Amino acid sequence: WEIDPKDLTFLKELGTGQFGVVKYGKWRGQYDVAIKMIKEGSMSEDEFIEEAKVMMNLSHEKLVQLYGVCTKQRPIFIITEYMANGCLLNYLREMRHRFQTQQLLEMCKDVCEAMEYLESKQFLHRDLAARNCLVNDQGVVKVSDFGLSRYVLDDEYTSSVGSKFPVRWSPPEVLMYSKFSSKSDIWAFGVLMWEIYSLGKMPYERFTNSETAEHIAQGLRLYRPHLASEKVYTIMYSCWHEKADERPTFKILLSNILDVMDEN
Ligand SMILES: Cc1c(NC(=O)c2ccc(C(C)(C)C)cc2)cccc1-c1cc(Nc2ccc(C(=O)N3CCOCC3)cn2)c(=O)n(C)c1
Repeated sequence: WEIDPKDLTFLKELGTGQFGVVKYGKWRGQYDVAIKMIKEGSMSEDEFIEEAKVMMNLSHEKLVQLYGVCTKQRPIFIITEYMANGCLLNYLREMRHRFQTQQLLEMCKDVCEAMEYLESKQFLHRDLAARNCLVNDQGVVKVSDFGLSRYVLDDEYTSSVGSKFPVRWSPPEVLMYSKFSSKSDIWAFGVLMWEIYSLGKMPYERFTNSETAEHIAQGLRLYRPHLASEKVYTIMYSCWHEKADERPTFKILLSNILDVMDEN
């Protein structure tokens, strides 16, 4: 979907991300959207454009939809669904004292439903984390910016020893071999569950990235957050099997989460 930029009305600055400035606006004066203005040199643009239709056809209630692109111009735009409460990481930290544990589990279910859909399309997120989930005006969590890490032009992000690489969300086979798969998204989802139940703490805080890599390679795992029941912790821990083929699928994880909800 090539969106006509004449149909976009820019309204507010939303800050800066890995591709530069993002704005809040409207499409045809009615629909709320976010507009990424892709900073020159920040993205493998020809590669993204050549391959972008698959990402737009990803359609699920728990994904932040990629509505379309503007490519007849410089800089190019990526137009997405707008989420009024911003990223999950900040939402957890700002509302820390108000969450009931049932709401935390509901957040995990939201993300797991999105990831099961992506899994069913054999589409990898590659940077799943609370910072890359967003929250709408009714508290629904949705997964954002799935697949875009592949187009980043930034050595500090693409190198596993770079300061921006998502080391704390990465399984050993990503850290050692750059082997991304459905099972590396599974690992990251476990860390995301830990972020949710810790109410937005940094995983492996006070460890550097390389200390984190060193110690998870030797079997160090994140502790059980106080608000996670043992059943919940068993689910997130199952995502962190050293061997990728011993990790569940998102279909299994979703069944596990629903069973806890039913038992609750
Ligand atoms: C998403 C985003 C970015 N990252 C990126 O592009 C980006 C690019 C690439 C990657 C990888 C390739 C590395 C994976 C990751 C991220 C940067 C900047 C913006 C947004 C953003 C904010 C929204 N939404 C709101 C809404 C409200 C507020 C807010 O200020 N508050 C919330 C309520 O309480 C008061 C304060 C803030 N953001 C919203 O909907 N989308 C769709 C988007």
